[PDB]
Amino acid sequence: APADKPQVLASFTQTSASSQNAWLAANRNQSAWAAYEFDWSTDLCTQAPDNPFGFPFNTACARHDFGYRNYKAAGSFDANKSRIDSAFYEDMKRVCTGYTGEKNTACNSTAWTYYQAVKIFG
Repeated sequence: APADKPQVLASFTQTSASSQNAWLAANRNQSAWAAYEFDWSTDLCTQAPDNPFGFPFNTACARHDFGYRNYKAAGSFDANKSRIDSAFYEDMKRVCTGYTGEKNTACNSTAWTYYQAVKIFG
């Protein structure tokens, strides 16, 4: 892999909107990143808790899978897990800002439940 792989992986796995945006562009253009040999596999939100209101969290789940899978492959998962989990929460919260009133509260509650269901592991 290129010498800056660790730095690229870090840049894709921050809590900021700019990190998410960078990752989303790379996800649309995975082949442009072929040199890096990232694991692009994802189950979307199929292994997450129920989503009874149908909020669109798939891209949030996909970036969380990317952080987990790529840090595991590097041998440094434990040190990075918390940030990756937080980034997932932040990505879901960004979806929720598109709603008001009760649906805002419900979206944030679903986001919290999704986040806690990964935080239980450490």
